Amino acid sequence: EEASSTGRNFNVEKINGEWHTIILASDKREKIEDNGNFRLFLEQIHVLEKSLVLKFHTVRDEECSELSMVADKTEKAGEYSVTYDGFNTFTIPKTDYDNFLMAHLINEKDGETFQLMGLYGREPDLSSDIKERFAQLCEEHGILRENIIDLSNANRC
Ligand SMILES: OCCCCCCCCO
Repeated sequence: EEASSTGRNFNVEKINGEWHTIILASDKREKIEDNGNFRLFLEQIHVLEKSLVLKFHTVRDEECSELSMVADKTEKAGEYSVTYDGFNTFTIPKTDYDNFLMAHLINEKDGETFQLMGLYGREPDLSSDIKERFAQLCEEHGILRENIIDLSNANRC
């Protein structure tokens, strides 16, 4: 079965655990390019009662750095917020819990905004079919494929 965090049948506990960043996308491409603050490699999601603890690592000069963040539930069901290089809110428009999770995030910094979409997998990669479904979801949000970066060959330390 598949679900959206904003949907009636969402079971947040089912997204707990191991995850890997497979693809990142953004309408401000520089944010997820090599030196971007949003080129974040997810490692795990710890589901708590009113929040999600997100464990990531960033890479620089081929060196990994750990980063942890706490995302709080907002008043919108299925939406979480987190302070990181500005103010962020995000939802999970589609996940099947066992293979993939697709997130859509809005960042606001210095009076500006941009969209970020991420495709995470339980394993370090996903099938080409799931990657295509992600490209379609990015398209629905006005993000061109040229702004979608597959990081499956660079998500391990
Ligand atoms: O690409 C790093 C910016 C935050 C994305 C995290 C969203 C994952 C939702 O579990």
